[PDB]
Amino acid sequence: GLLSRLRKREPISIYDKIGGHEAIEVVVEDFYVRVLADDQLSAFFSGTNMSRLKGKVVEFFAAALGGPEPYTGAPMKQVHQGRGITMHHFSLVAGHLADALTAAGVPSETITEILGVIAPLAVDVTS
Amino acid sequence: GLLSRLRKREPISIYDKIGGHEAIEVVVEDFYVRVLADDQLSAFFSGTNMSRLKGKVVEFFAAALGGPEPYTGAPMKQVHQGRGITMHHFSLVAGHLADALTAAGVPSETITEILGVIAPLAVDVT
Ligand code: HEM
Ligand code: HEM
Ligand SMILES: [C-]#N
Ligand SMILES: [C-]#N
Ligand code: NA
Repeated sequence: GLLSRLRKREPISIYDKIGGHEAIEVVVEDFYVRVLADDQLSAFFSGTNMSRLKGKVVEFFAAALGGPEPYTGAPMKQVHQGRGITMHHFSLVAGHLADALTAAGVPSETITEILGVIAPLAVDVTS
Repeated sequence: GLLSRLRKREPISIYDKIGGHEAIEVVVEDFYVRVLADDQLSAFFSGTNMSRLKGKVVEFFAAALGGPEPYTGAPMKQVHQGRGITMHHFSLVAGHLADALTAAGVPSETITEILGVIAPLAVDVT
């Protein structure tokens, strides 16, 4: 954990400073409340098992930010290919992520930092 | 609370200045009495959970006035989007808020200061 990494003189990851796996679980749950109540986005998840998705997305986000847990889901490009997702849709999703993070009390400088890991992903996500 | 924040040498916020979460609860309560009695605004709130709206609006105001807790609701543009709210409507709402702050005993200078935090939010709301 964070304690073990500190004794190895490893720098503190984004994962660690926001609160590890438990913090990410709570953010992702609020994230999807937001995304599904947005009628610009809801129709994308019409045939989606949401419990399974939040499972994979907690895994993906935790790995992207420095966590030790493996991502067990499918490649980003493969999943989002041909779903008609534009940059408008990506930006709206990204916006709900920032909103979720803000609501969990994450400092805004750290949120900007997370958006910087996330923004490049649009290349695989969008059409 | 305010006592904790003064021992951390945080300057006094509008939130703590006007009386904290409890004082804003009382203001927002009287605020929507004024809004729902105004014929120019009443119809927007037909079929809305007022209890739930109150909770979110207290949370918003508290955070806009420099309080300790994050706003956890929806952004101002998204929530008010597609509702046809005009500057005339926003101004009536801000006037009702000013009048509730007055009734609560908040000094004129601090209401003016609160309206300076609020007024810019019209870009999003309208
Ligand atoms: C912001 C960057 C994004 C990340 C990090 C992300 C992450 C993920 C992950 C981990 C999965 C699960 C893959 C699997 O099942 O193996 C997934 C699936 C999915 N994504 Fe995203 N995603 C992003 C953006 C978007 C956007 C912008 C949309 C459209 C608005 C979208 C729509 C979907 C849908 C509908 C599924 C599930 C399909 C299904 O199985 O029903 N994603 N995403
Ligand atoms: C003074 C600036 C204003 C602030 C700070 C404000 C704040 C808020 C907040 C926090 C919410 C709830 C967001 C959520 O559910 O997550 C909301 C919703 C709403 N507001 Fe405002 N608002 C303002 C001005 C106005 C104006 C001018 C109108 C119309 C005349 C209006 C009418 C509404 C309506 C109809 C809702 C939706 C309630 C529902 O969920 O059905 N607000 N507002
Ligand atoms: C993926 N949402
Ligand atoms: C909300 N008013
Ligand atoms: Na509409």
